[PDB]
Amino acid sequence: NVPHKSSLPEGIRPSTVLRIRGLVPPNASRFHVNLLCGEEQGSDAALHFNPRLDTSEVVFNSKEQGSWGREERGPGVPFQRGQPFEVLIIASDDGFKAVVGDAQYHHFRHRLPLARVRLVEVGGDVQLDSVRIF
Amino acid sequence: PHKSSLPEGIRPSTVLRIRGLVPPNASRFHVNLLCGEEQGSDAALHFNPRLDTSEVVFNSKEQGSWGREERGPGVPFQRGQPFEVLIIASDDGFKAVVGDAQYHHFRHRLPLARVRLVEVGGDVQLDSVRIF
Repeated sequence: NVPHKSSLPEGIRPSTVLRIRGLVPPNASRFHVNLLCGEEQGSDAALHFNPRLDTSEVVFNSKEQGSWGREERGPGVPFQRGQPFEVLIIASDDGFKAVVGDAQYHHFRHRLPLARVRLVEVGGDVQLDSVRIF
Repeated sequence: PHKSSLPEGIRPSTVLRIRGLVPPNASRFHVNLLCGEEQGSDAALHFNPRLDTSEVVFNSKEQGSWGREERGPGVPFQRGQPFEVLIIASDDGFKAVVGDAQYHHFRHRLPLARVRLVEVGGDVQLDSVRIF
């Protein structure tokens, strides 16, 4: 399953929807969904979606030229060890809408131009069902 | 006969998630994006899967009259089986997603800023409708 990579050579425009489905395994610690600007190592991360079950948090951040931005946090962790999940990452002109389950979870304002995203990466302690880009 | 009101309309990058299942002896159902609460109001999108004819019709009703019909490949709705529909609004049009693949791209004919209501009716058992 992981590390899972979906290459977007043409990039993603606004109104693109990332649908991520999978299971949070028993004893999971944390996993991540990255929107990177390239296939190379250390590429700029327009979005770092990092649910942390060991600390019961979800961290949002970006990375530009090796430096991490300031972390944002959503209301609690909407994931459970031993439970499946469905995440929507909806890219708008203003930013990324993160939907978990049946409710909007957090809006991450754009820190990098959306037109730079060219890679979706899923890693960490997660057993992926499917990654689909609409 | 389910309706969902939208007072401030829908901006681009709006997602409409529809979940449900078609009855075993069902023919056709629809999802409409109307321009107001009034009856017979203009429709920016008409999403009408046709199971008896094995087709899916896209159209728009303007000034009371229907426009030129568009049709998607085949029908991704099997009788007696559940489904999940996404209608994604962009600057260019509506991306209709069925299942795990994009089914059709309906380019805007009416201004998106006019959509004020989402109505789902016909031969469909509606389980949940969410707007993100």
